[PDB]
Amino acid sequence: TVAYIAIGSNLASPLEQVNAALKALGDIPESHILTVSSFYRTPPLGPQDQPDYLNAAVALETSLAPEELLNHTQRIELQQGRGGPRTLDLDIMLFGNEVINTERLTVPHYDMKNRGFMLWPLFEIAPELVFPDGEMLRQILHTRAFDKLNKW
Ligand SMILES: [Cl-]
Ligand SMILES: [Cl-]
Ligand SMILES: [Cl-]
Ligand SMILES: [Mg+2]
Ligand SMILES: [Mg+2]
Ligand SMILES: [Mg+2]
Repeated sequence: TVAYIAIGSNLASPLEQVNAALKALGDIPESHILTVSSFYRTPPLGPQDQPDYLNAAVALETSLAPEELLNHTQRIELQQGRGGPRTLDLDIMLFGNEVINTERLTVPHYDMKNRGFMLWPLFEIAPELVFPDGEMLRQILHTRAFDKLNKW
């Protein structure tokens, strides 16, 4: 089943952690990477001085159940997120065609249609994607205004 996972990091030199998280995703049992997006830059959300955020998206083929995949993403955050919090965020955006509303997991990710830093890398790797409700990703990006984010 093809899962789409968002990756974010707020480090000034995020590549080692991001790359380690990507390697780790590929090494999840019964899973492998399909496609890795470009890495995008987004500005911070508070007034104090801090680095920009890196954001990306990955297509991961997996035979695991969604909650199983969640457990691995949380494991990788703990193992590879050395810098603290926001230094490595892994979020399941979409999982096959499945709609999930459990305790631990909501799929499609509950805010992703509102977040350019999710949708732009996703569109790079899945330009023809259609959401469970029928909305085309391309349409969302052309009807909503989302700043075109630059390459990291
Ligand atoms: Cl690992
Ligand atoms: Cl491990
Ligand atoms: Cl939807
Ligand atoms: Mg593998
Ligand atoms: Mg998260
Ligand atoms: Mg709508």
